[PDB]
Amino acid sequence: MFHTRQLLVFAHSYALVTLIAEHLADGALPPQLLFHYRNLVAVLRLVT
Amino acid sequence: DYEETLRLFKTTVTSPNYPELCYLVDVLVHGNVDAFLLIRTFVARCIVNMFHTRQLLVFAHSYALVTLIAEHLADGALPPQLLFHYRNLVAVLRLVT
Repeated sequence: MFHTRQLLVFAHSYALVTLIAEHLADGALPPQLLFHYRNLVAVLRLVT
Repeated sequence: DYEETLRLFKTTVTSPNYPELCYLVDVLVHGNVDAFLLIRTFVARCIVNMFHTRQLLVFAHSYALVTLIAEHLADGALPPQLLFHYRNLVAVLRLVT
């Protein structure tokens, strides 16, 4: 989806974003795609 | 100017996906020079793979490993940019002292 439509998906839900940031970091995704979700979690931490 | 290296360092140490065996190698070497020298190729492959697949440089959590990488792993055997990041860590240490 990122390659084709230039948008990251599963961003509509907290649970999927957190799970992707945690469990999908060992590889799989290119590092930038992971870093976007990681930055979203970081934004939540900053607001906290 | 060392801001780039410090930003990479902060990214690494804050990252929750820091690989575990970095702790294992660190606790196994004790910072013993001969022990590290035995495991050169392993740690070099680790740092290169972890940098390419993840935006972080490993073994940054340990002073002994950082200094050993900066000193011994400089004679080729590693892409220059990562070696310079470790050099900049050591140079920051010298500047603050």
